[PDB]
Amino acid sequence: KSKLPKPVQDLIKMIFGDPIDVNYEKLKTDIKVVDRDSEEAEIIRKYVKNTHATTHNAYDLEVIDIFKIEREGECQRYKPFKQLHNRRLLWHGSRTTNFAGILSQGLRIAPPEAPVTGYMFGKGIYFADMVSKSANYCHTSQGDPIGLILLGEVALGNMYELKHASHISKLPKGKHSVKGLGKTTPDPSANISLDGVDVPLGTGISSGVNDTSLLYNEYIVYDIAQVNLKYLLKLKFNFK
Ligand SMILES: NC(=O)c1cccc2c(O)c(Cc3ccc(-c4nnn[nH]4)c(F)c3)oc12
Repeated sequence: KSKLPKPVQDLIKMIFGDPIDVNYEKLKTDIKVVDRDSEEAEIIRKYVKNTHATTHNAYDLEVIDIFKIEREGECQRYKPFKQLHNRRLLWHGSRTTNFAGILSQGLRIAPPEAPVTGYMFGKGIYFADMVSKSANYCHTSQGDPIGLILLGEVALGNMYELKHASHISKLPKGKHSVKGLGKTTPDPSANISLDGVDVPLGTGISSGVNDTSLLYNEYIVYDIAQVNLKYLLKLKFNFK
């Protein structure tokens, strides 16, 4: 019998399809249930509510559970970046079958042999500031409507801001990350701070950017150490 809280037990069952507690240990990740009544949960629910894109209208999202996560080794790996400016709490979606690998190994860059199709700024680690842009990568359906999504603190520093696909060979001098500029942005006036990290939970507005290939922002880092995975949400997709 498992000694984990029931929501964590259910998460492990979802991730692994060995005893529950043995599978938990394979993830090398501390997993804590976030209290529904907390400041953290209120912020995260608002981020989900406010940043669902008007063009992603096939479904709406219901948050079932929020977990706080701490990967083994993360404290030391992230330390060089924890003092960089412009650290932002951003979305990353993936198929459920990828999460055992993501939690144990962290987010990784696609290897040389994988196609570059789907990556407009080359192989890196990609995030959104609009929940639905990332939720689309969960590849849920009516028949299979529960997905998992991550929130990471991403150390962006000085962003190399681009509007059209470009597989850059190197970051320019002093730049730490790429930001793809979309036509729509969470309203920047509404940014708040959660534990020293910026949370862009404003409702979507026109960015006023013209001559861009993107409907919505995206953020890319090219060093796996620039990512501090912090929350994992279990989402219900309510298809319309
Ligand atoms: N994942 C996100 O939340 C996210 C947020 C913002 C922008 C993007 C963006 O362009 C991608 C790209 C992507 C995702 C998955 C695969 C894949 N291949 N095989 N299995 N999965 C891939 F080839 C490319 O992901 C994004």
